[PDB]
Amino acid sequence: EYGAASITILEGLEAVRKRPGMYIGSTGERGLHHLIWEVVDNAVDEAMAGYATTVNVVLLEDGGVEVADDGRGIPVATHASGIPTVDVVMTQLHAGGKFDSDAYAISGGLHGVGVSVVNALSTRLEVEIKRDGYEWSQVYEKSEPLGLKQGAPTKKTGSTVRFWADPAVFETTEYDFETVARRLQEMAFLNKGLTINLTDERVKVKSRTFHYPGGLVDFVKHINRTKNAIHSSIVDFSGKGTGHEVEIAMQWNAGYSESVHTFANTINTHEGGTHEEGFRSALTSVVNKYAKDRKDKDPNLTGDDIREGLAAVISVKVSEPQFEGQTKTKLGNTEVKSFVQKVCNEQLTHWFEANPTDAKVVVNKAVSSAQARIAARKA
Amino acid sequence: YGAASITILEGLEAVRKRPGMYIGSTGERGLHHLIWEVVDNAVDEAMAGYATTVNVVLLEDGGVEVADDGRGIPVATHASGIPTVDVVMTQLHAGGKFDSDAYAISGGLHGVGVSVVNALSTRLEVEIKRDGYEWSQVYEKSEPLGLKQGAPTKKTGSTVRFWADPAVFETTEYDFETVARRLQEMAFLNKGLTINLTDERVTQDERAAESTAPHKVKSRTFHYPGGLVDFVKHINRTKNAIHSSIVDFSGKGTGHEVEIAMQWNAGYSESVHTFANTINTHEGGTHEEGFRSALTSVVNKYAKDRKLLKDPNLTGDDIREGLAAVISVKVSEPQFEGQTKTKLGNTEVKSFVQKVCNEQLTHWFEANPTDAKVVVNKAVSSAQARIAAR
Ligand SMILES: Nc1ncnc2c1ncn2[C@@H]1O[C@H](COP(=O)(O)OP(=O)(O)NP(=O)(O)O)[C@@H](O)[C@H]1O
Ligand SMILES: Nc1ncnc2c1ncn2[C@@H]1O[C@H](COP(=O)(O)OP(=O)(O)NP(=O)(O)O)[C@@H](O)[C@H]1O
Ligand SMILES: [Mg+2]
Ligand SMILES: [Mg+2]
Repeated sequence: EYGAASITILEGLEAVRKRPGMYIGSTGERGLHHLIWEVVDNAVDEAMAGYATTVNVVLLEDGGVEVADDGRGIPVATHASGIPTVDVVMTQLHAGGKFDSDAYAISGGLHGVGVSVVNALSTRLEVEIKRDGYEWSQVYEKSEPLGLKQGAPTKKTGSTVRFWADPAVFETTEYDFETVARRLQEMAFLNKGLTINLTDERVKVKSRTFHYPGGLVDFVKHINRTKNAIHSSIVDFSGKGTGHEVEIAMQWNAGYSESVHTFANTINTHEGGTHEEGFRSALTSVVNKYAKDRKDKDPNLTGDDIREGLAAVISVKVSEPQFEGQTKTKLGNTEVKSFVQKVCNEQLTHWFEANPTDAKVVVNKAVSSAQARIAARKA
Repeated sequence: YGAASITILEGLEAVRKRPGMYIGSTGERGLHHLIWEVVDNAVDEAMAGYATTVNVVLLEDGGVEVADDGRGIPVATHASGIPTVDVVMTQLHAGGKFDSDAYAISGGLHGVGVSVVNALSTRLEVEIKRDGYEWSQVYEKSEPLGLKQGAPTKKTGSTVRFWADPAVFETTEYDFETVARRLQEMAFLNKGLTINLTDERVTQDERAAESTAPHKVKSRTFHYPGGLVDFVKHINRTKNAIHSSIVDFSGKGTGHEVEIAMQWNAGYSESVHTFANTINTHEGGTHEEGFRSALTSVVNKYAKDRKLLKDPNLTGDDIREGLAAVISVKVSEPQFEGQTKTKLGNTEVKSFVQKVCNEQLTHWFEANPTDAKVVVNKAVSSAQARIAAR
């Protein structure tokens, strides 16, 4: 019979180990790599806040991942739930300091689930925290804490998370260096002044330094390095509104491909959302309202043909975000659709006028790319 | 910053704080997700073979009635010392889908579904028929208002009535057509299942006879014995048929079942619909990727054998061109990207779907050379059309 005894309540991390796909999105390489993002995105939130200026990540030999920061560190002192804050953050879901714009103003994190999930789907988790004028060591064996130990009193501040992914959870436990390198480089572009270092101590040692003072501009310079830029200038505009900011940097390449990267609080919203679509709505209307004003191909230009051969970065800095899942693939802030739309619309028009040479080259590009579609459609 | 700067959200409080995590967005999708998490549950009872009918009413006031003739949400006092209805409704990771006992194949697996609805609903009323009684329990701003044992009954089932909190959603008007298409697929995926949809807001389902005629309410009845085959007909109802014989094949194994129905149209758009335990895995997944790669490989070695190519390269993205296909898996232990269950991640399912498609597709292509050659030729023209772009 189906009744009272059939229904069961899972105790937090039990839910993560049972259904990892809800928090990690998959048990495959994508989900494996997601444990690094939870830990690094957390460290980078401290740099978004400004308390950290350096984040070092290590792909350890054994299988571990070491992520350090010169931030404030994970609160150590006794939490209101009894157990010290470190343990709360590491073992309990919806236990975070990103539920308000107090501790962290603009942050990638928001659910209070990230590093707790890492702790769940990890065999071991070690944390080093230099805070409250002292160093701290706490070890998590199979998610369970071994006890909080206090070390040497240091003036320096920050946290160092280390984690060994559970192979019983994950098919592959070996990370991809280029996947890590790529993502960390983006976080460096999206956070001017920040330095990310990645070393691969796997069996000489592979290491990268990621510091881009040119921010989003160097990001496009990077995307259009291999593939010839059609124009010299790089559109670089930044709008700021009520609990949301937006920096947009873009340039068109001589290729026939879309290279439009979208971010929200550094976090890679690679399914876009209401910041991508807000940028898309403005870019389609601006280029069309410029093409119509200048010079013709009677139907309207598609966004997909306007964006064909475009390297574009859309980075939004929102106070109260609305992310798709723990994965954070899509942005849902309805308000941010119209916020990016307006900033994008006024500033895009302002670039077109100011740069008539580049404008002519990119609109002719949108026309020739559109004419090619109708031409192919005829077959 | 410190210990005081850390808060712990108590289940439903977290859903209300971060709705997107669970429902995706507080826009159309998320509002519609609410109805899905409630209907998904009824379909689970239908999949378990207890419920034969799901009724979903979109009420004038904005609420949603969801009635089923399943077993009914457990009413008896739970181990936690509270009615099991209460647990199911007010607690996350609380459910009967963690093991395969109560439900063999079910969309639900996280135990978050119907509790999220309650969290994002200003009112959720519940009527359960089980244990020889009609049980009622009202949830006002998530909080239960008392379980009532009413009229005796031999009849069984659940009736969930929620009211999405306008404080959460950008808009609260549900789109009937969004609802009709989603409930429709559920009836294609489940052969013996009948889903009734009725919109109490809309009134449409000589002129003198039309006035005197009783006042109808907008209604649809979804029952499809033709299953996936009648689903492939539905997709190609507005697309010209290139081959008559609809592809229909099954595949049962270790901890999964796979049903494929596919037919090619004159179109240039890929209409490949994938489902894991009736859930719309519209962001693809292992089953789709397993099918894609098997379909690429089958078509290629057929074209190589028949000398229909043998000479360049036949990508899957040009084989699926103008393909109406439905990939429905019944996985005992499913994997999903988040509460929205957008992508099916079961690695073993990929290889399983690959081999089932590999053997049965070849079997179909060999059995029907009249239909087979016309498909390969459509992939031939729609390959030159690809290279035309270059
Ligand atoms: N490296 C760190 N330095 C300082 N504070 C940290 C660090 N890592 C985690 N925290 C704190 O611990 C909390 C919990 O982390 P986490 O579990 O990732 O949830 P979250 O960051 O609030 N949101 P989310 O990332 O969406 O799950 C955070 O809110 C931070 O306040
Ligand atoms: N209409 C119903 N009839 C009988 N039992 C139900 C019904 N709806 C929900 N339940 C029970 O309540 C439990 C919890 O529901 P729910 O919150 O939607 O999570 P879930 O069904 O386990 N799955 P999920 O959608 O992944 O969160 C289910 O597992 C069922 O056992
Ligand atoms: Mg985080
Ligand atoms: Mg469910």
